[PDB]
Amino acid sequence: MGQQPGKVLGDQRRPSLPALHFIKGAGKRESSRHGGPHCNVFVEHEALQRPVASDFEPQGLSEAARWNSKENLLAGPSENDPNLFVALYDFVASGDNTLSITKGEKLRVLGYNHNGEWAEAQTKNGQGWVPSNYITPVNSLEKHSWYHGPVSRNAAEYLLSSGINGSFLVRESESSPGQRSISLRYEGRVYHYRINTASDGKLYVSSESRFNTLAELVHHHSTVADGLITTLHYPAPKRNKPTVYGVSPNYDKWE
Repeated sequence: MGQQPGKVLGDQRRPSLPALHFIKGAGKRESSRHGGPHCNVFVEHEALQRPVASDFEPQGLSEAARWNSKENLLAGPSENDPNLFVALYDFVASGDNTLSITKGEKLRVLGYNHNGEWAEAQTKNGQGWVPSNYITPVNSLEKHSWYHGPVSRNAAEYLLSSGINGSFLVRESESSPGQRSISLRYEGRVYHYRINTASDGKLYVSSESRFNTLAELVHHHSTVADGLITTLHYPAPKRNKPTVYGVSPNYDKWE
């Protein structure tokens, strides 16, 4: 049973809902007690928290061809807080298994399902599974030009095709929690490699290296020799050109 080879999920407001096959029963609890201001213009203070990955249980499903490109509705971050999401659409809880969310509400996502079925979220309204079609990250690492969140191979390689030698993208899979990929362009050549996620949620591309944060994964791989054809030099940009800079001149000190 559970047959649906037909092309569900089309490019439209209020997209379809996947079937409830996987019901957690309870899930996790106690993520973080914090929200944020609903100002459309605001920047970050510190790093945006994605440490040892909370999203586990991975399945590399054969992704077909979701041919569409609407704009990433990234509002903005928080001070130093975990990856906060927001509902782009309203969704009433169809049961205890699902969470009632509304457009404009800041959501806390504990993880995704292995089949990319639903996404286990938690809000003021309680806790339950919500559709990834109705949500987007805002206080994620995605607001940085290096990370571009849960995307298709098409969307990734599209943005990277605008890049040049030493260009990279760090991203995760839509239908698989914990499965992440980096995409390099070097000499005009586009090649992709998998971020392997250990049992606890630690990230690593190479056998010689182990990372507790994706921030340290990207930093290390931005500077190291470690099985990189090229070090992560600069990322492939967002469709809308952003303006961020920084130098911070090195003043040496031995002892």
